[PDB]
Amino acid sequence: GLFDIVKKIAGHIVSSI
Amino acid sequence: GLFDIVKKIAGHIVSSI
Amino acid sequence: GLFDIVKKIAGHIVSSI
Amino acid sequence: GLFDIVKKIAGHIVSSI
Amino acid sequence: GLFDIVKKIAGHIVSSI
Amino acid sequence: GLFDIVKKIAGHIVSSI
Amino acid sequence: GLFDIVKKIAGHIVSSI
Amino acid sequence: GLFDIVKKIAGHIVSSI
Amino acid sequence: GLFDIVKKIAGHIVSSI
Amino acid sequence: GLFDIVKKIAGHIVSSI
Amino acid sequence: GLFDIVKKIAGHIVSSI
Amino acid sequence: GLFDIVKKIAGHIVSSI
Amino acid sequence: GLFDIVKKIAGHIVSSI
Amino acid sequence: GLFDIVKKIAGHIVSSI
Amino acid sequence: GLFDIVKKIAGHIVSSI
Amino acid sequence: GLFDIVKKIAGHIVSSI
Amino acid sequence: GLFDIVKKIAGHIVSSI
Amino acid sequence: GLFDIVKKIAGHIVSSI
Repeated sequence: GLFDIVKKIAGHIVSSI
Repeated sequence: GLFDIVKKIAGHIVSSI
Repeated sequence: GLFDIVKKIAGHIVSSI
Repeated sequence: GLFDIVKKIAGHIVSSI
Repeated sequence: GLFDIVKKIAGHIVSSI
Repeated sequence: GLFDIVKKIAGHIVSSI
Repeated sequence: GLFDIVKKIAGHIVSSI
Repeated sequence: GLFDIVKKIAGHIVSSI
Repeated sequence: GLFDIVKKIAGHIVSSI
Repeated sequence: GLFDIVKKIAGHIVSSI
Repeated sequence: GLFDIVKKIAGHIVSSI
Repeated sequence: GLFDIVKKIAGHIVSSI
Repeated sequence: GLFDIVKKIAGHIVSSI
Repeated sequence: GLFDIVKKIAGHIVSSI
Repeated sequence: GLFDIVKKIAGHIVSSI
Repeated sequence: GLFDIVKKIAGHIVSSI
Repeated sequence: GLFDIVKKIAGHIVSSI
Repeated sequence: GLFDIVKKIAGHIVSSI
């Protein structure tokens, strides 16, 4: 079992829940 | 089992739930 | 079992819950 | 549910942008 | 639920941006 | 639930930005 | 509406025996 | 609304026996 | 609303026996 | 305008929401 | 305007919300 | 405007919220 | 009774009972 | 009774009972 | 009774009962 | 890597969720 | 790596959540 | 690495959450 997760973001306004 | 997930985003406004 | 998680962000305003 | 990625949502949502 | 990534949400949400 | 990453949310949320 | 009866439910609801 | 009855529920609700 | 009855619940609620 | 509302429940075991 | 509201519940075991 | 509200519950065991 | 009412609403998203 | 009422509302998101 | 009322509201997000 | 899981339920009325 | 898990429930009325 | 877990419940009315 192995997970390799990459999440890259960029922006003037960044929102998330 | 192996996961290789890449998520790249860019924008003036970025929203997500 | 192994997890390799990388989360990189950049922005003028960054919000999260 | 083994070795699995799960994302769920349930309700009343409202998004403006 | 073994070796698993879980994200859940349940309710009344409101997002402005 | 073993070897697992869990994130949960439940309620009334309001986000302005 | 002036004279009203309002009743709302929103989310993950369970009723078990 | 002027004369009202309001009743709201929002979230993860459980009723078990 | 002027004459009102308001009743709200929001969160993780449990009722068990 | 009258509102005549009646709810009745009976049983050895009851779960209500 | 009258509101005549009645709720009745009876049982050996009860769970209510 | 009158509000005539009545709630009655009876049982060997009760859980209420 | 006598009811004289005026309502003006403006918005991207609107909900009215 | 006599009711004289005025309401003005403005916003990206609005909820009114 | 006699009711004379005025309401003015402005905002990105609004909730009114 | 070895795992042994046993889950066992017995009754007149049963609910698994 | 070795694991042993046992879960065992018995009754007239049962609820697992 | 070795683990032994035992969970055991018995009764007329049972709730596991």
